[PDB]
Amino acid sequence: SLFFKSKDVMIFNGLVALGTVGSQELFSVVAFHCPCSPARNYLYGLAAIGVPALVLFIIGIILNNHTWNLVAECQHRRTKNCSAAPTFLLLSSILGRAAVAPVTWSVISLLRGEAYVCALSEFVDPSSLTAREEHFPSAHATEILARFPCKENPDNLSDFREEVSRRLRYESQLFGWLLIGVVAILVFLTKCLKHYCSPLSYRQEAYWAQYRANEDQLFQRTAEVHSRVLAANNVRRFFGFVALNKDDEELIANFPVEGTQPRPQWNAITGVYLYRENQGLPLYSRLHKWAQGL
Amino acid sequence: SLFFKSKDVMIFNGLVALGTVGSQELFSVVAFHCPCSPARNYLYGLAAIGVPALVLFIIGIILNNHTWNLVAECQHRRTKNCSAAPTFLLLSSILGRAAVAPVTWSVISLLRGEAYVCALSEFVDPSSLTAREEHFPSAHATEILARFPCKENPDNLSDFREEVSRRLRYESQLFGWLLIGVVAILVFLTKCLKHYCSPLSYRQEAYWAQYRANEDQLFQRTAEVHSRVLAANNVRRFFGFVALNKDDEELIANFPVEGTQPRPQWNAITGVYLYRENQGLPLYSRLHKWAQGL
Amino acid sequence: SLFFKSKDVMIFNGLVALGTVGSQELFSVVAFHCPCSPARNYLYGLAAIGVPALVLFIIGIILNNHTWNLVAECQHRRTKNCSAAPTFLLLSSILGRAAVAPVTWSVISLLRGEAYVCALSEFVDPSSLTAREEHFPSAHATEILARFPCKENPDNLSDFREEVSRRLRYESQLFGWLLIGVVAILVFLTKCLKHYCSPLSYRQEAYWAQYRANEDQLFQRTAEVHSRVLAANNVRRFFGFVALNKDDEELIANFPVEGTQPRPQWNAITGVYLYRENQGLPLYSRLHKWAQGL
Amino acid sequence: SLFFKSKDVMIFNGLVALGTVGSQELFSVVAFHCPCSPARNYLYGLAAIGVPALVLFIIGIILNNHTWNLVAECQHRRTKNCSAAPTFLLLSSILGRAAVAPVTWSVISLLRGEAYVCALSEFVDPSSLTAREEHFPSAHATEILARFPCKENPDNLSDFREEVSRRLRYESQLFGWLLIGVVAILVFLTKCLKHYCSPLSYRQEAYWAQYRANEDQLFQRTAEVHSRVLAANNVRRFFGFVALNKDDEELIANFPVEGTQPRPQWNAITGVYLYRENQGLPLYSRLHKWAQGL
Amino acid sequence: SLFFKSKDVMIFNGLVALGTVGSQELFSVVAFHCPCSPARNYLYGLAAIGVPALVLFIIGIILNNHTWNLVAECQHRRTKNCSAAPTFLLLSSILGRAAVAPVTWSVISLLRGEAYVCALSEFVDPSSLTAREEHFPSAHATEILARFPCKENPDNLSDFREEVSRRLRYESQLFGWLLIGVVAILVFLTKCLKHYCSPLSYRQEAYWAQYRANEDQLFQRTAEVHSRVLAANNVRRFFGFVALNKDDEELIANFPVEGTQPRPQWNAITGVYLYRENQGLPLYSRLHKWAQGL
Amino acid sequence: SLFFKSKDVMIFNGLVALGTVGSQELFSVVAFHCPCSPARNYLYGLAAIGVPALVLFIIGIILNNHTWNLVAECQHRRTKNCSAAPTFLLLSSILGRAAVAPVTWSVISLLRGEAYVCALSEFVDPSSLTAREEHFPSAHATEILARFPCKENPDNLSDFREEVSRRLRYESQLFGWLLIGVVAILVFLTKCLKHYCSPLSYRQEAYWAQYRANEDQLFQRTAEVHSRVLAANNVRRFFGFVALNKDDEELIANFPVEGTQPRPQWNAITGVYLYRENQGLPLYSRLHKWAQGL
Repeated sequence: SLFFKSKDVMIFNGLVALGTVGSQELFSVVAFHCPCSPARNYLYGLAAIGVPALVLFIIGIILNNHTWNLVAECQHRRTKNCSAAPTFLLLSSILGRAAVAPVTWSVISLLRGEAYVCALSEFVDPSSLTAREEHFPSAHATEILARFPCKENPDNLSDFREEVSRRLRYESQLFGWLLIGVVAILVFLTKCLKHYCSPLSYRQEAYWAQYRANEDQLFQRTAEVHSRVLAANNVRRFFGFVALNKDDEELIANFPVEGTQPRPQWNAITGVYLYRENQGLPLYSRLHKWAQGL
Repeated sequence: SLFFKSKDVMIFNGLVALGTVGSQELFSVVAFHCPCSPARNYLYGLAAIGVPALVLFIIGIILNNHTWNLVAECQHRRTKNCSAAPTFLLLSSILGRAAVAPVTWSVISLLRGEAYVCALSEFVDPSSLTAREEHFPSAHATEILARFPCKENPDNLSDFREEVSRRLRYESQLFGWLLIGVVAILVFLTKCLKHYCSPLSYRQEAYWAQYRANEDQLFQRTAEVHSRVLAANNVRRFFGFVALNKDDEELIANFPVEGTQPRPQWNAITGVYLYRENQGLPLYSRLHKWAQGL
Repeated sequence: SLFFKSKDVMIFNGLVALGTVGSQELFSVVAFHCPCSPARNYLYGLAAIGVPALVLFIIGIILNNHTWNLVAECQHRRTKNCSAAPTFLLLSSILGRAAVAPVTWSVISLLRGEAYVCALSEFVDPSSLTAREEHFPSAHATEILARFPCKENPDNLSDFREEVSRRLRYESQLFGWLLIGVVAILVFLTKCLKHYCSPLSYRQEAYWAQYRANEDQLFQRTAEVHSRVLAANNVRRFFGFVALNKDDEELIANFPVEGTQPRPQWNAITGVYLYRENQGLPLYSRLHKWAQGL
Repeated sequence: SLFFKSKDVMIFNGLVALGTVGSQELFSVVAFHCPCSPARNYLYGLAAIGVPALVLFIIGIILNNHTWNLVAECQHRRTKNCSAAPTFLLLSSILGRAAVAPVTWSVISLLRGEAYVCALSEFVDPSSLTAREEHFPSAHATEILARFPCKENPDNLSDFREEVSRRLRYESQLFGWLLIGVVAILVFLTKCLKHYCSPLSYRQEAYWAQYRANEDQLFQRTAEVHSRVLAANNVRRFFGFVALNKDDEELIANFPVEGTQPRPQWNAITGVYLYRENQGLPLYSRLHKWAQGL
Repeated sequence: SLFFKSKDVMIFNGLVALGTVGSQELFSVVAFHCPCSPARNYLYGLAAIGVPALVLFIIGIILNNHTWNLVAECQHRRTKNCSAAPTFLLLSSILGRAAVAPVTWSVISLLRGEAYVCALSEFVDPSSLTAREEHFPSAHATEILARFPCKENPDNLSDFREEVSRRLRYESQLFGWLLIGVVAILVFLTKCLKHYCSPLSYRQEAYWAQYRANEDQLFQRTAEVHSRVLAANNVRRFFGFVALNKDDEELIANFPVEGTQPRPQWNAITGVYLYRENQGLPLYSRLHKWAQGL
Repeated sequence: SLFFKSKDVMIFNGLVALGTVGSQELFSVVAFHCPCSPARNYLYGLAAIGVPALVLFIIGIILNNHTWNLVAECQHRRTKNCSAAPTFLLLSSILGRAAVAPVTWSVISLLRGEAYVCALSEFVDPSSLTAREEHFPSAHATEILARFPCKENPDNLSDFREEVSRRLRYESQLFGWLLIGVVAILVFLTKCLKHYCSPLSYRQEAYWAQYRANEDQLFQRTAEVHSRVLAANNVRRFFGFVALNKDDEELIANFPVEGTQPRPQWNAITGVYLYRENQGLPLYSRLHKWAQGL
């Protein structure tokens, strides 16, 4: 019922309430708990921020199929068929669509500010503090500094703690805003240099994107159907018949197989594609190049 | 279910409640937290206001397709085919539809007033304050001035703090109203000079806008359909058949392809368009000029 | 779902509640905050009232298409074809339908009274105050006068502050009522002089208004349809076919184009119209005059 | 959805609640705030009552089409074709249907009483007060009298203030009841003198009223339809076709136009009508007289 | 939606709640506020009771069509065609159906009692009071008597005030019950003398009442329809066609007009009717007498 | 919607709540308020009880049609055609069906008891009181007795007041129970003497009652229909046609009239009926006797 409720929603008030309960339970298990101790809390900030960043970056590399297209190119093409510049352009596209989510996580965590007050409480220079009389034993300076983000200052130092909290939350949100700013201008310049340094136009690149979406969707659908009819042929060879549904019996009726496709042909349609043109007409994928090659 | 709920709404009370909860969570992560410290809070006001301004400005440049039409003109036209004046008119249209949203953000943030009291608390001249007895150490003047927007004044200076808060909130809302005023008269004069300095009439310009909307919509639809039938041809060449839906089988029935269109033809229909006329009859796009050119 | 919910409403209790929440958020960002300071609060009253007045006036000029009809007349007619008196009558109609909304805003803001107590607290003569013993340092007269609308008077002067608040709120609501009175009699005399100084009758002017509404609606509809069929012709010339809907395929079936209409013909049907008569029969628009001219 | 909800109501509890909220907001902006000051509060009572009276009177003159019939008679008839007595009878009918609403407003405001206590607090003779010991400085008599309706009397004078409030609220409600009484007997005598001094009977006058309603409704409907078919003819002459709806295509099918009607004919059917009879048979409008005149 | 909701009710709990809110607002503006002052409160009781009585009496005379039948008889019959006795019987019927509502208002106001305690507090003889020790300055007797209905007696005179309130509320409710009693026996004797002094029977008078209801309803319906077809004839003579609905096109199909009916014929069917008989058969209206007269 | 909601009820909880609110408002205006004063409260009890009794008795005489049958018999029969004994039997039937409702009102008011304690507080002998020490000034005896039902006794006499309240409420409820007892045995003996002294049987009297109900219902229905077709004939003679509904057009189709029925025939079927028999067969009404008489 996952695709059913995600496509056609049962009651969205109760759905948002159950999502709030699950978000309460999951955000409780990932809630930031600062170790109010020196040399220990920047390590926790680095772990609890950069590790979900690295996880989301890894996930973005995994789910991108251009990763496996490039790894298949270097795997079976195996002779630098695509050179260092198409490999660099493909890697840039992959790393960008990957680094969407860790940048968004690190920006939200910087605008939250909590990891940065926790990570830099101990590095705050005690002489630079204001709004009270300076009360800092130089032996226990870094420890009572690092104990600030848990609100565990003495009440004699609550004004000092509010000053350090506001200053480091400022530096956190400033780093977060300058990060989302440079990420926005980076996104802008990558789009501009992509449109400027593409050989084909932008309307043809939109047609190419529509082709690649249609071809991957049609290929997954007919690969599922072709594999189902091949499985039905083998199963019928075993038992003498196949228990098919009505739709599956329609599939066996419409689309017959004598056999599947050879491995070099599957290798020919796989890999990274770099926009060839056969006799002036464009080819938009390796499957398209292979189909025109016959 | 995004397009489904956005086109046909499930219960709008619960929808507005879940939108209020998401707005609470997202506006909590972007809430203005003033660093009550000198030389530090105008930098935060500038970041937390001008960076969402720059982000929305960048987004407005990105989503405008006239940006990519102009970049395609300077890319493949490559010889100043459209001169500096059509480039200037196109750039003015792009920068205007971009700067809709940062101007609206900066106006809302100026009418909020919080960024401006935060950014200019430290610049308030202490001798210009009234409604109390003047209590300002000239050594600690700027710091206790800059600590005002957090309501962290001493209670001996609460009247002073209310005076500075009202004065700088006045200057904020005055800047916001004069900004929305000059933006309104700027919008008015750009529309008047566009209508005065267009060669064609305003009813024909409305017809041209309707043509451009119809042509981009029809072109995206038939580019998706043409790419789908080309993908089905390549997929059928691979497997021997295509798993099509009923609508997709209707698309393969109606619209056949022998091949796609060459890259110079895609280049011919792309770029910025400057209203030519072929033999007295008007042409309204590069696609229209190309179709009449055959 | 904007036109759908605006034409057929989902639950109006929740709709009015979400409208109250949005009105709370938007009226919070435009709420009148008086700068209780001399020489500063009438500037804020003038800005926060006359700037939404000027914005609504500009918007009323923009959305009125008679503005662009007059600008097209002076643009391409370019020789005072319509003289100073038809230009004056058209400008009067435009400025009236524009100044509906700033007059309504300034009347609501005057009947609210808050901008006027804020703007004229400092100009109240201190000797003219009653209902208490006169307590005004002549050095700090204007400042403690201007601090009245924030309810920031001393408690020794609360009776004085209530007296000035009631007097200036009186002058505000009196100005608002005399404004809506002179606007009502102005509306009455403009309607009477329009009906007295029109050459044609009032039933024929009602027929003319119905014609202009029907002609603009029919012209926008068939301009959208004609542009869609022209776009489909160009798109079919590009790809070989068009992905049309069923309704769009009906439109291509019914209404063919060979070509669009020339620019002087579009110029002929555009501009301001001043009720000509061809051979005794009336013509009600430039499109009607152009169609009879063939 | 205005005509849809006004003709077929969505939930009337929520509708009455949203009407109560809008009535709270609009009646808050027009709420009577008495300036408790002499020579100032009768001016406010006169403004805040007689100005909505004058506005509703102006609106009643505007929306009455007999106003424009009479102005068209004096405009193009231009020689006193209808004499001073039909002009006086028509003006009496117009001013009566206009003065329905200001009389109802002034009666509701007099029965409210608040404008009258506010307007006449200062004119109350201080020696005529009872129910307490007379405590009135003759220098500050009128001011402390005029400050009564805000309940701003001293507590030594609360009995005096209740006495003046009850006496002037009596005179207010007495004026309101005598006003609605003389308006009722005025309505009665106007109806009686209309029925006594009409030349035709009252059943024929009811038939005449039904004719005028049917003729104005049928004329507006067929003027909209005739203007729509004329607009479609001009639009088809421009583009080559018209994008009509199904109902509009039925209208072009049923009702053709060759041309519209001349301006003297439109003048002939417009104006005030005074019940002629052609050869003993009655004529009930200028359109009826014109149609029989052919 | 007035006739729709009045004929088929939307939710009657919310309808009764909105009626209670409107009754709260309208009964607040007409609530009895006694002027606790001598020579002033009986004038207010007389106004606030006898003026809604006179208004409802006037309204009952207006809405009764026998009023206009009698005024048409004395208008165009103009020679005492119906004598003083049929005029007296018709006037008695009119004044009775008129005086239904003021009698009901004055009875409800007398049983409320508030107008009578207010109107006669000052006339209560102070020596006739009991249940306390007599405490009345003979100078201030009438004023402290007249101040009783506002509960503004001294607490030394609260027993006196309760005694006068109960005595005058007794005389109020006694007057109200004797009024509704004599009105009931008046209604009974008018019905008995009507049935005794009618020339025709009571079953025939019930048939006559059913005829008059059917004839007025059928006459209003066919007068509306006949006026609509005459209006359509004149409108078609103007434009060339009429925009009719489907029902209206059925009306033009079924019922044609060549012309309307002359004014003496309309005079013949109008007026008061006094039961003639033509050749032994009864005639039940002037329309029936006119139709038999042909 | 009165007959619609009374025949098919909208929600009966809200209906009973609105009936409770209307009963609160109407029973508040008729609530018993005892004048606690001697020689004054029995007059109020007599008015407030016997006047609704007399009103309901008058209403029961009015709505009974046998009243008008008897008045028509003495009117046009005019010679004692029905003698003193049928007149006495008819009058007994009329006065009984009339006096259903005043007896029920006076019984409910006697069982309420409030009118009787109020009416007889002053007549209670002061020496007959018990349960306390006798405290009655013989000068102020009757007044302090009559002030008992308002609970306005002194607290020294609260036991005396409870004793008189219980004794007179006893005499009230005893009078009410003996009244409903003698009314029940009166109803029983009237039914027994009616069945014993009727000439015809009780099954035939039940058939006669069913005949009279069917004949009055059928006569009212066909009198309405016959009057409607006569009205349509006269209306068609006026205008040339009648605007009939579909049901009314069916009525004109089915039932034609040439003329109505003469006045002596209407007199023949009206009056009181005393069970004649024509040639041994029974006649059950004057209409039946008249129809057999032809």
